Amino acid sequence: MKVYITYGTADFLKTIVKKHPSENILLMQGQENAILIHETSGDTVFQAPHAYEVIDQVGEIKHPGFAVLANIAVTQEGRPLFENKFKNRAGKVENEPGFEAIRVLRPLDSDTYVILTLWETERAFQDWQQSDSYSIFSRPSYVTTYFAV
Ligand code: HEM
Repeated sequence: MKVYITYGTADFLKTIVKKHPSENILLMQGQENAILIHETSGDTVFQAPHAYEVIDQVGEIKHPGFAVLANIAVTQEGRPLFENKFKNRAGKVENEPGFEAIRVLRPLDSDTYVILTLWETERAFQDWQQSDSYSIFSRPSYVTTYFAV
């Protein structure tokens, strides 16, 4: 129900994972830095996290091979319209082979919504992206990807 994200060197982020073994904290490696993703109903364990509310979810955050974040900046005025489109989402992605999980994350510390998808492999995501299933913006959207460590 909340998701906290933080960024930094994998070496630094690993210390947080090990400090909190009873929390489900997922570490993945990206090009610029590594990421921790912590889903919980409780409080953050990160210094100055990015905090999000979960507005749609399918699947468990476990040991995915690949993660993709669509980072979509939405104006304050556009938020109601943007969020309400998710009730109308096709609902196909969660049925594609190699899919593990999706979170649609409402940002509480910025304007940048995250559509987080977790996949068994990078190929599973590539197959989805090539398939049939798949102003209110403050700046252009961008995608970040991360791999299992
Ligand atoms: C290119 C990176 C993107 C990825 C990986 C991505 C991923 C997704 C996923 C997984 C869904 C759910 C599909 C389903 O329910 O079957 C979705 C739907 C949606 N996406 Fe994206 N998306 C991206 C870009 C964007 C951008 C730039 C926007 C800006 C508006 C956007 C707006 C939406 C909206 C409003 C929905 C709700 C369903 C719909 O109306 O199509 N997406 N997207």
